[PDB]
Amino acid sequence: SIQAEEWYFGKITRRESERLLLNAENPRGTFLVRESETTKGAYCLSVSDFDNAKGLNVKHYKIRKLDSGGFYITSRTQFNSLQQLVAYYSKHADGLCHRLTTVCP
Repeated sequence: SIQAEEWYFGKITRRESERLLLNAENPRGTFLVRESETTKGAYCLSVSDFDNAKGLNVKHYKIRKLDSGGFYITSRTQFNSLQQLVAYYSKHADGLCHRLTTVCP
């Protein structure tokens, strides 16, 4: 289950995810998965980033789940579970601001 996952924060708002991710101790790629605020059945992958320009900041990526079974951010790259999606993005930055690194405290 998705609920079993420590990086799954469930029903928390976008603002709350930012409050948690904007901690100065967080390195790039600190992340969490939560429900989308407004898209029924969809999730959001919230990720911390850092650059000298913007400093510490947060990006949010919508994760879709098909009834047909797949989880994905881009339809071209789907996974059989949210867990597999997270494992993939921990190795590939692809189009994300950074590869996933550590679960948000």
